[PDB]
Amino acid sequence: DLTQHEIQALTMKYNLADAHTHQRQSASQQSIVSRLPQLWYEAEEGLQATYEKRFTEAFFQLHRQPTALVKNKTMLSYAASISTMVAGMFLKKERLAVTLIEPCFDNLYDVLANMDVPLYPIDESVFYDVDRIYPELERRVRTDALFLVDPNNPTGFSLLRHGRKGFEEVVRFCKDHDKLLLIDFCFASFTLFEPELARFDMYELLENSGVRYLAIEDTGKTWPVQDAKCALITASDDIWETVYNLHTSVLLNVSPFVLNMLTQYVRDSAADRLASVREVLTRNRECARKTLDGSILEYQEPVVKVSVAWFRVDHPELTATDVHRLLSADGVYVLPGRYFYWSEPSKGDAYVRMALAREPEMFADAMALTRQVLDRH
Amino acid sequence: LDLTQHEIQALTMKYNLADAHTHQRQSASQQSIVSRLPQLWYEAEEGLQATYEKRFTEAFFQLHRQPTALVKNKTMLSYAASISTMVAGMFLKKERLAVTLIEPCFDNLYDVLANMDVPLYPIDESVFYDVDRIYPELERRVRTDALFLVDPNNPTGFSLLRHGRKGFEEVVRFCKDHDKLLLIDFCFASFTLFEPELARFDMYELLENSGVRYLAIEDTGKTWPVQDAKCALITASDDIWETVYNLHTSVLLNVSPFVLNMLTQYVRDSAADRLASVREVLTRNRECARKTLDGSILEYQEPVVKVSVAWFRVDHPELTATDVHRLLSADGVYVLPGRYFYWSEPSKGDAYVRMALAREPEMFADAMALTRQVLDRH
Ligand SMILES: N=C(N)NC[C@@H](O)CC(=O)C(=O)O
Ligand SMILES: N=C(N)NC[C@@H](O)CC(=O)C(=O)O
Repeated sequence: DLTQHEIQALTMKYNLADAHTHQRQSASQQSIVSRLPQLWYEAEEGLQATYEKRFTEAFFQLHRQPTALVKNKTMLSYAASISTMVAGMFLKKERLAVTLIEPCFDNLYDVLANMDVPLYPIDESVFYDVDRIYPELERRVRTDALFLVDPNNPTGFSLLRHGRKGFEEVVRFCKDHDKLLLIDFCFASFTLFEPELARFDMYELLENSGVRYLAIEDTGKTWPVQDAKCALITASDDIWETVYNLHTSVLLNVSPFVLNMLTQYVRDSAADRLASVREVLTRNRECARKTLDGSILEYQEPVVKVSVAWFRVDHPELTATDVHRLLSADGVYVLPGRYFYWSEPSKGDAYVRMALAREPEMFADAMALTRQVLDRH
Repeated sequence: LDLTQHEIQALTMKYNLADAHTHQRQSASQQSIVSRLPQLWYEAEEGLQATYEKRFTEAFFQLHRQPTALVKNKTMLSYAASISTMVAGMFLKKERLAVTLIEPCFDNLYDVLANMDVPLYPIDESVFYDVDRIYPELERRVRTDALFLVDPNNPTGFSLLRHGRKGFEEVVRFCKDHDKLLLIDFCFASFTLFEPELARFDMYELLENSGVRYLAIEDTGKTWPVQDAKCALITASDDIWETVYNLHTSVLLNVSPFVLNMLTQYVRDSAADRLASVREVLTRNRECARKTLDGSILEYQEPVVKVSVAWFRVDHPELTATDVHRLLSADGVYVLPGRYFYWSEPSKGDAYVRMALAREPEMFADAMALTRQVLDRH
């Protein structure tokens, strides 16, 4: 019940629970907000397909996925969880069991379980050594589908630490062994413009390999758009028609006004190479790291500079549940890790997640209070 | 293929009379809301999410005159009525419930539940025409443990409100007596508001008092010209509320507080003008369609409720709705053939055509003139 813990924090003093964006608008993003009336009238007079096309083009240009634009088969929905429910309907129709990454944000588990998809965990550590990925998958993936989250939420882990080879090994395994490969790329924006970690064209690999796949992309966790957002799903050619028919039963269209607005955010971030996103996260990440260094919350350095920070509880008795209780009694709301080890929540009582997509002044105040609370125990 | 895919193609066309989504422009007071979008954005950044949920829900159920829903204060918000329907689908599957679903109805209601592997069986709308036959007809025909109605119905505009309170009271009596889950899609209910005889009564008072197990879905997207930046509402009976709450929270944490803030302005604006700016556009186009097609091969089917779609019967010896759709689209006018509204037996829909009325009157009048010109050739 992550969302329910995030519902409570949304009312609270220092909400560091949900990863939704709550930083304010940059100077140039304020120029988008100021033009919302113009963007409204544009969408009212133009064609729906125009705003879909321009959003999809801007998005995959920023993310440097040109193969996705050549194939031109991506479908848009209100949110990544909606795209996930479309994938869930496909998994249920094919009666497939899923091997799902663990840890991962629990709402992925919850939505798939709620559509009665069988779920079996595979630990993130199977991906740490590039030359062991394939034999580890051969041992441990004993279902017809494999569902990854890359970069991962909450750890920031990514196969991109291995260049192309990590993903190539996963795709090799799934092709060789007739596995459907599902990948949630919602955190992939945080790799962009990184000298070593910037995502390559994933769709070139997925298409060239001929693997059966479903790939989900997102805007909501990248930009401060107050959850007025859009997610994207792309399927391999062999299942595209089935998935298309499932998708059209859910919605006809995303708001062309929202799409028009989102396109401006994407273009704005192309212009500043995502600086207004990255700099806010870096300031809060550094503040958390320096504030909590040496405390019972042991910072877990992520592969990718994602919008959440992950900590191990380094104490002989206290759990993450204890830590969450103590911090919330003083008005600071974090998430216990239980909410991420969906197959075995007690494993998550060793970890805590904090959201970084926050105004830095509020975040710094929350960090000062957090260390003061922790220092009493 | 489904009606939504027909609507994707029509959305690329000038005379799109297919999707029921709102495509009329803004009223003068609605252009004021548009001018405040920057302030509505910054307000939602500074305020609490729960504040915008509460203010929206209050405005919505004040306009719809559903005070019981505000007392219970257990309604959950989602991106769209189909998303609320998928939450209902998750509950139906968890409880092994099959659904007796109204026919005709817009096909994605059938399709999305079928795509969730919910077993579905039709019940014809005519079961509800005679108030004193509703209960015995349901006893003889409903052989599932859930019953899913759409009221007012899409595409016919039919409503149990023709019977005052008694039609809904008989449906609820049946479902309570026989331990059935009652699901009701109220997305068209705004079109009853301020009607002297048809204005919806407080449905949640009846649902709560009866003790019936229920899921009730409400919508904004079909009412206001908000370019599908919208919100739907679902309310569950107390005995299933906790299960449904947990299902709902797996789908989304929150609707955009910016969108909620904006929608609240539209709801308040329509309270101030008694939905005049919505009703007048539909009236202008409904009357244009009726006058243009009177005596034509498209026979207007008068609805109980003045909903945002018009329903026509094909009155011709040989031509079907499929033929009419092809003939009109060949000349640039896109309507929906009735086939898919009869989701259990599409051949029954080959005698019907649906036209969307939530359109700019000038475009709609030009579409009607072109439609008449095509039909005048057969
Ligand atoms: N699959 C979906 N949700 N299609 C859009 C739906 O709004 C169309 C509709 O219901 C109508 O045109 O009356
Ligand atoms: N069931 C859903 N969709 N909850 C909201 C989700 O955005 C929260 C989340 O995934 C995170 O905070 O990382």
